[PDB]
Formats: sequence, C-alpha cells, structure tokens
Amino acid sequence: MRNYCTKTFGSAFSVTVVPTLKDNFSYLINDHTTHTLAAVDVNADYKPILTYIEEHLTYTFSTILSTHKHWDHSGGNAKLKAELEAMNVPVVVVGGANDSIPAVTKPVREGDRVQVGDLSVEVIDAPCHTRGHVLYKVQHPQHPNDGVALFTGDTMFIAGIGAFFEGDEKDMCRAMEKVYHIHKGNDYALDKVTFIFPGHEYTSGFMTFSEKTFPDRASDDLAFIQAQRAKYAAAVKTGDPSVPSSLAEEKRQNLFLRVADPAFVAKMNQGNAHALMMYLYNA
Ligand SMILES: [Zn+2]
Ligand SMILES: [Zn+2]
Repeated sequence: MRNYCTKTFGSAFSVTVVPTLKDNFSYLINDHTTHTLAAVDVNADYKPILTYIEEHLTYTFSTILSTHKHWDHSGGNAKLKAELEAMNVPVVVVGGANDSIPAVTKPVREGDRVQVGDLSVEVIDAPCHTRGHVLYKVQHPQHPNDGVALFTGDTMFIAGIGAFFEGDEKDMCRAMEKVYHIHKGNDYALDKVTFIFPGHEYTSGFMTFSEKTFPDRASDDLAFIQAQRAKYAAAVKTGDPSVPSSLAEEKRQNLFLRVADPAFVAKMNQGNAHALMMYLYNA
C-alpha cells in the first residue's frame, strides 16, 4: 500500500522516494543533465528501486550512497552493485569512513564531495545514531537555486531525530546545528528549496510529539504544526510518503532541530541546549 513519489528540482535533477521494507525509505537520484542515476540507503528490499527504473525511466546507474551502516540502509549494497555491474558500472559505493559500511569503495568524511553526473554530493559528518553516520547534501552546481536534496538517514526525520545508539545528546545538538546552518552562507535563502529525505516513515509520531510539546500556544507555529500533521496523515492515508518536508518547514515543526536556535532554547526553559535535547529525547 506504500506509494512512490518524485520531487523535482527545476530541470536539473529529481529524487524519487522509494518505500522499502516496512517503514524505510530508499531514494533514487536522477541527474537530468547527464542521465546519471544514484541510489541512497539500499537495503535487502532493493527491487522496488529497479521496478521504478523499468516502469518510469540510455541511463548510467553509477553510485550507491549509504547514510549509515545499519542493515536497513546498507543490506542491499553488495547485491545491487552485483546486479548492476552484470547489466553495465563501475559502481561506486559511498559511505561514512567511520561506519565501515558494507561494500564501500568511497569512504567519506566532512567536506568531501562526490559527483553523480553533474550533481555535487557534499558530505556532512553527523555521528550519533551510529558513530559514522553522515548526511548527503545534493545539488546542481550550475543550478544552485533549483534547490538542494538533503539525505538525513536516521539522524533527522520529519519533526524528529534518531535514537542515540552510538552517541549522546551533545552529538545530536552538533548535528542539528550543522543542519540548521547549512545555508548560513546565503542568508538561509535556500532553506525554502532544501528538501529533507530521511530514513523512515516516522512523521506521524513525531508530529504528534511537536503538537503536544510546542511551548508557545500564542504562536502560529502551533497552528502550522497542526495543519502539517493533518497533511502528512492524509498523505500516509492514501499510501503516499509524508516526505519530503523543506528545511524552512523543519525549522518550524521540528523541536529537536530548533535546539539550534538560542531563542527557542530560552523559550523552552528546560536548561541549556544539551539539557533541552535531553528533555526532548526523554520525552
Ligand atoms: Zn539506523
Ligand atoms: Zn533505519
């Protein structure tokens, strides 16, 4: 009952949301300018990626990117790569250097970039959920205003964050600060065209959390959270993914991300940012 959907960035590229396993998302990046394809977070249930390519889409399927080592995000790397070299390739497997990701051929660290066709894929270190978790920031260098796809794995969900399996609240605060300030260089102009593609369909539960926990009942952010919650629920009701949200939206509806805003930390009145993250996590 879970549907695909496609978010498109101008004429430059698109990202297809591919529901996999029970509540996972894998993604297919498609560079329109070179017809180059890349897959993100390929697990044991990878055939739906292939099914999508052979209904909807000569193309070059060059890259697999894994946000983190967990099997529901890396368990299809070796198998899809094999497929893939047999039908074409050279297939590059990108993963965080410190996560020892299955089948990785391009270990990456903060600031690294890899190309997918003409698209740039910039790497952000976000250790917490796993010690080597990364985020992938994807855009077209020649079409920067067409927007950005941000693959956040299990670090950040819509209105949520991942469990701290291999780290702590300080790690998560640091990750939220990195995400919050991605576009500081352009005075956050690109926030509204930066789209968040996370690891799982956990939106419902987190949006209920945001609605209950938002501290300021006089703000229209509450009305916004309520409207967004209903919108995501309706999507999920028809089988549509709740994802993506924009970074502009997350800055309103995601209380964990808002820990990166000193004014919000003050408003919550639960101590400093670390204390606040702990409160929200616990909570
Ligand atoms: Zn995980
Ligand atoms: Zn996961």
